[PDB]
Amino acid sequence: GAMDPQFMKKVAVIDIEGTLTDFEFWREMARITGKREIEELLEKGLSGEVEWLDSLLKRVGLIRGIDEGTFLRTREKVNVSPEARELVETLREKGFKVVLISGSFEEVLEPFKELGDEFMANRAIFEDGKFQGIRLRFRDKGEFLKRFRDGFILAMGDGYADAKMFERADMGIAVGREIPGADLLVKDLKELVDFIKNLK
Amino acid sequence: GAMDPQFMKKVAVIDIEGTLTDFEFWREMARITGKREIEELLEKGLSGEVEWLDSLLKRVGLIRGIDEGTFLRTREKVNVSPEARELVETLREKGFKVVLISGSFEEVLEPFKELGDEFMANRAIFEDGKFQGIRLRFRDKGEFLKRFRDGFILAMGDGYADAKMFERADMGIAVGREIPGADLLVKDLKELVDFIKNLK
Amino acid sequence: GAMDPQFMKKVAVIDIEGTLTDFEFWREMARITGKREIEELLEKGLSGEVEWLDSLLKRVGLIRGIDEGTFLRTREKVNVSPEARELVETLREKGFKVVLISGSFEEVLEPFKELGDEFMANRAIFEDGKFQGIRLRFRDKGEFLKRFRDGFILAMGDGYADAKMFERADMGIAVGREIPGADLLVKDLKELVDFIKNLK
Amino acid sequence: GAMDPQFMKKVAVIDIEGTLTDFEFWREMARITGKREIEELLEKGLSGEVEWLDSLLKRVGLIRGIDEGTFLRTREKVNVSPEARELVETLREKGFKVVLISGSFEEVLEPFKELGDEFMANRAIFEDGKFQGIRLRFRDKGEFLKRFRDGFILAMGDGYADAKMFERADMGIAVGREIPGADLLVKDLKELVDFIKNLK
Amino acid sequence: GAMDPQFMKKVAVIDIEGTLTDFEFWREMARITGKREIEELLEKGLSGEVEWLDSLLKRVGLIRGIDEGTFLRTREKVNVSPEARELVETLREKGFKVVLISGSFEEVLEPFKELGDEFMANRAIFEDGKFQGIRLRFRDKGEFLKRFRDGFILAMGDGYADAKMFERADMGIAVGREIPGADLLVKDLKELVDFIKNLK
Amino acid sequence: GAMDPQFMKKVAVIDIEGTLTDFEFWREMARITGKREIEELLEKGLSGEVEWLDSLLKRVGLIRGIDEGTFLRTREKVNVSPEARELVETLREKGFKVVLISGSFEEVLEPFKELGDEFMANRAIFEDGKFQGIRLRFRDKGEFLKRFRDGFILAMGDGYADAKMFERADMGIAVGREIPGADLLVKDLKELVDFIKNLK
Amino acid sequence: GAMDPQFMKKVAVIDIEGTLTDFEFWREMARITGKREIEELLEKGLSGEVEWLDSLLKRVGLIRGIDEGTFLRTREKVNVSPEARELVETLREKGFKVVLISGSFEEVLEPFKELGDEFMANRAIFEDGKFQGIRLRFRDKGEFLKRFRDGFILAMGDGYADAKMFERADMGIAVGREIPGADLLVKDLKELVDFIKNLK
Amino acid sequence: GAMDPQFMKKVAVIDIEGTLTDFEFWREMARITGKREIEELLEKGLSGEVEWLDSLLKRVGLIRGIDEGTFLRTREKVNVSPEARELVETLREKGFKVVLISGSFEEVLEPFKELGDEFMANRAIFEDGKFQGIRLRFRDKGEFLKRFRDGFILAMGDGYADAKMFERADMGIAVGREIPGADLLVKDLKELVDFIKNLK
Repeated sequence: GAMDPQFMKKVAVIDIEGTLTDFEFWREMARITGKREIEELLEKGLSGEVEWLDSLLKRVGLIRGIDEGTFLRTREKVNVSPEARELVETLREKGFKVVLISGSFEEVLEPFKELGDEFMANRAIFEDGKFQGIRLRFRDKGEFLKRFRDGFILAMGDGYADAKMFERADMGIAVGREIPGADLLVKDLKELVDFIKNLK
Repeated sequence: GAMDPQFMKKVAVIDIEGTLTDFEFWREMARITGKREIEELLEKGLSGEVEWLDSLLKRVGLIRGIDEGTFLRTREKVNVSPEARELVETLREKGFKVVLISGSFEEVLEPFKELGDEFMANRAIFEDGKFQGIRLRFRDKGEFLKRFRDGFILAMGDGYADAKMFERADMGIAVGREIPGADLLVKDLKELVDFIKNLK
Repeated sequence: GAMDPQFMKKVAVIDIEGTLTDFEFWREMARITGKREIEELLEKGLSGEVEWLDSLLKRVGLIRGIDEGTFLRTREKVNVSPEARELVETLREKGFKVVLISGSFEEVLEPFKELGDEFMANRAIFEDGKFQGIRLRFRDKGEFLKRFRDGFILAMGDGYADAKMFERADMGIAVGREIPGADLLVKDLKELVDFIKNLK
Repeated sequence: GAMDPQFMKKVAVIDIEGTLTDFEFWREMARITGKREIEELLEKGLSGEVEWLDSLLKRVGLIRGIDEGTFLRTREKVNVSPEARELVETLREKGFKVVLISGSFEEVLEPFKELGDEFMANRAIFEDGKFQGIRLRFRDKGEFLKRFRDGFILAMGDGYADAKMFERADMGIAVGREIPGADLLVKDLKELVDFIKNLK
Repeated sequence: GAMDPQFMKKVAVIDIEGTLTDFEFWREMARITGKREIEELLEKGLSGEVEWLDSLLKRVGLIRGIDEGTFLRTREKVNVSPEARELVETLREKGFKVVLISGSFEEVLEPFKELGDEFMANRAIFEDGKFQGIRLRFRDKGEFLKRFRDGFILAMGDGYADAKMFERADMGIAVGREIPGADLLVKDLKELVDFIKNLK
Repeated sequence: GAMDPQFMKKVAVIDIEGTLTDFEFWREMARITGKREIEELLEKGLSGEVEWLDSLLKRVGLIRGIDEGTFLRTREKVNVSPEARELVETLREKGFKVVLISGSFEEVLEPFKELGDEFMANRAIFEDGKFQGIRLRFRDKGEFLKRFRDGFILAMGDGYADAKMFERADMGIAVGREIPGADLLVKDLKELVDFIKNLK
Repeated sequence: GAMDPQFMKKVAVIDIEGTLTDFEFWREMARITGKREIEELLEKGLSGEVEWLDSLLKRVGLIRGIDEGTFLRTREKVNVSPEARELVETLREKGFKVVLISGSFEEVLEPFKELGDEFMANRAIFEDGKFQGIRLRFRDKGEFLKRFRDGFILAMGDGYADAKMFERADMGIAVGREIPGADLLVKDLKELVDFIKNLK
Repeated sequence: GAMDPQFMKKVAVIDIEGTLTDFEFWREMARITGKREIEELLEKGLSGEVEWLDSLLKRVGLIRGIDEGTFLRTREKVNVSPEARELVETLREKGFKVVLISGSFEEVLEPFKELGDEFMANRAIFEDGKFQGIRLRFRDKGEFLKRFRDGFILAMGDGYADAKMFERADMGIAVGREIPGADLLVKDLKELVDFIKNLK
């Protein structure tokens, strides 16, 4: 093994939210701050009632001023299940290069940061120990996927993904709930790993 | 293994001539027909003295009228060495999709036809048991490589390949004699297989 | 005829199933194995009730364990009718380059392998004499057609083709039943041959 | 022949000057007018000593004021030889669509106007029965060839053609004297027709 | 006027049928042959009830065998009205390069062949003095317009034009009756000429 | 004249420096400050001895701190000669859309700002009445010309222009001294105006 | 600040009408001239009942002959509010390059001409002191935005903007009333400035 | 600061080696292992005597078997100087998005991993506690830069960069020694920081 030509490998992109974990940062924030307008805005954003970015920025503005420590504290509710680790490792076995993405913060989703071969999520701005706003590191997941316009993509996602993300993938798989653009539907992380281990 | 997603695999393209076999069809024809103008034209074509296609068509016109049986007879001088088979099988192990190409005829290079996952060479036209001309199935090897413009390509070739073929590859490897565009140089099929087994 | 410039020729792409043969591998398998869920999944898949790939992989999973010999035997129900041969030979007369495609297996559809100038279908995986799964050699037929994006395409297909395959062709012809995107509709292979002989 | 799908055919483009005719309009004007600066400028333009357009516009300005009729008489020196007609008709038989182009005037090259399937050359401006200037209908022959960028191109040309025109062709043939970009070299129109008749 | 840089000029494309003439070739043939299926098919093709090409080829097959002379006689019902000539000449005045196109035959629309700076229509096949079929010189008018993909286009058309032709134009003008894609609606050729004479 | 369709017009691009004015801002500043390193750097930048941007920024740093008033006073040495105005107005007459560009400052080249239909140059930074640096509004003139990638371009330039600017133009004209890429050479503004007045 | 690399900055494009000013030139002309058909046509054009260009040219034709001075007085109703100036200056502070665009006339919108870094609107034709017609300087706002296809775009617009303009933007913001394609909706210029100030 | 639109920011790409650190991993390894063939291969590779990848893989093969711990220990000679930190933080001030790249290992260059906004380098393969080979995560730095083809790029690099990396950047800055393609040359990191603080 004088070489692993990683750059020539096909890419497995996993949207972390709702595929590797049930944790939903904005619902947790809605609980913590008692502001149900946050979770209402989430619901509106997922249901396509309002434009995604609008809901996101409104929510971001809502939790503004929150303590840094309280914020990072939510990391403890995020966990790399052994099923998730199995999925990633299996994908590597089955010849893929694993890329994990999320709309949420890297600071919250830190356990996954070194799990896959590449990791991208948005970030948080902290002035004087208090939350100020969000660093939007990518426009959306579809646009982000343009980084691999030069290769092939197997995409796995849940209710935080959408058609645009899958219209970039060569093979698209939705988890739990159906998504326009996805080729297959599995019911849960289990079914998904069972599928992935049925490869090559 | 409910699925081998072959279409998402990176592609290993091998130019058969001078990498998997020492057989040179046109030199054999030059010997058989005693026309040294054929081999002279070959030499001129490789050395870039004359434009490749011109030399090729002149040679094609030179062996015109040759017997069908005599023609196909040269197949017996073509052999799938165990080193070659090892190379292909190893490439498949090391995650590639193997594509074999040649400027010569499929009818002569028939043993390799089912070796790799894809096979392309030019063909022969036979009217009344006599050789009439050539079916040019592709313009050149670089242009042919546009079939995989959507993925990555490791290219291995010898003196019948050129810069244009390698300018398409992400990683290019020349065998025996140096080629502009190639990233590496191995000395022989042995060294090449040794390299390939040092992968992933 | 010192040269046939096959690569400059316009391309006639034929979806084998339902144009060159009445044979439907999955229905046949439904008969052999008595698993009617196979033919039900096929029916659902064609009607777009379920996503094509999902139903397909389900069907593959249903026939898992079938004997290799029994599987390859299904080839015996596949035959190159003289009408098909006439169609292909006519297309060659009318200046086309014939490319045969199918979503089904090369192992079953082998008689057609040498009929056209190029042949592509998916393949079968056989571990320990028993059938394990499917090698998907192309993403779909439309995507496959990108191999000839540098020229023109006349596409002929039946119910295993769809809009995506035809939105690539410059001229599209549907066989038997109408397909969104197709320019013309013929009723069967005969009428299609009558059409093709009417060219130039 | 209920249909000729002409638009799907590969394109044979012939640069008229030095391939179908010995006629060189500018040398003729140089003789007619006794201005040898015209033929000198032509020589300079062909040899690439000075920019083509500079020489062309200089020559146009040189013959300015010339009589319309006197101008058009040069047509009488133009003849569609039976060899040329044979070339075109053979190309048609060998499946091509014929496009004739020239840098010179349509008014002079009128006999060729209906020979091929498409015809393009520059034109002449005539106000009050006298030659005023030139209507430049295409930038150059390479740029012109972009009209068929959606298909394949066999290009045949002589010393009024150049690299840019042939860098567009899939197959390039030079007539009489070799040109960078051309794939083949023939010695004359006869040899070229002999070549074309060795096709399919 | 040492130069008219025609190739740099913006292009004014006129769909001849129903803009420069009230003549409708297919209705005329329908009258001549008393076959109302021809005119019914015309109506169906325009209304998009059946695919355009299907209806067209049906009509071509319907009129098959008609006498050559009878066919060409229809030219006599086509006339370059002075209003049309005014339109074209004005367009040249207003800085345009005029290109005339139609789906009908050049043999019929001959008066228009030298009217504009470029002319394209489909053509007719005549074997042994009898009409055999049609040479389709372009796929459609929209596709045809790609010959000018490198510049700007003002497109004018009537009920034989459609949306695809106009989605290529930078400015689209409908005549008589509204068409999806067009920017403007004029009532007749007069109104259009008045519009064009109001330019620059 | 209900409309001037300016956006459909072909574009005439004039590099102001050395075409519309003999004024050279950097030489003037070099005289003013007695720093000959400025003019030496100008010479070096034009001759390609050192990279253009390097020399430019060196000059900018050289002149740093200069008084705002002293800087803008140089406007008084710039004049819209009546020949220049004639050129532009003629270009509009001859169907062009005139765009003026320069590497120098808008603040200096102000008379030209409303001359053509579009105007672009770089600008100056002034903090507390003293010159601080340069706002580079375009990367280079060639890159700038991409704003008109959708149409045609006649480009005219002098010794402050270069090849990259002209490889974008469909027709390029050099003034005074020859530049790689240009099609023509004129000797002065007069000759150029005479050329332009010889159009259409 | 020896350098401002302005060309590398992301672009903030503001559609002036309904974002920076309440001024609606066509309503103003409708009032001035008592032709209510003007404001009716405006309403129809905005609501997409009739094609934008049709309505625009109809309106232009409606106010034809109007006095130049009377026309320009409408400028006096135009004011660069301090909120607007604040918006632009903030955008500059938040790292953007500001481009102001409008469908209306530069002559009316002169106060805004030097506000942003780049300014584009359509223009007016005035022969003999009287309004004749309109110079259309861009096809539409979407097409205009192609000038910055090489970078990123934040677009802010109101009811004179549309989907095409926002489908070009990476981030779209509608002002006052929601527009398909826009990502966010603010209620007024104030809210928008408050948003912009929450950046970086 | 409710939002930082990082994705719309222009990108500053820094090749770490020879810009942010004097550390040269292969030379260090040459010291530790006393194998001077390593440093000889490096020298040959930089000078382009041998193809980069060939020399690289040779070097990898030389250091095969080295202890994992000893390898990772080399990190101790890598340190984020305060000048580097100043550069990155300044780039962020000056509106850039900082992307750190290297051909070397993440394991050695770990201190820089969290310095910029994005970090990419190649990795190490460790089987049974001993070093086996290299994971090539990108083809080369130029190819890597295609991740930001949708925006602008300021590239800073040293002797581990080359022309291909700079022919992608809109503005290129070389450090220490001149590189073909670079626009500017600085002598060391200090002068570069002095340059960067001079922006906007």
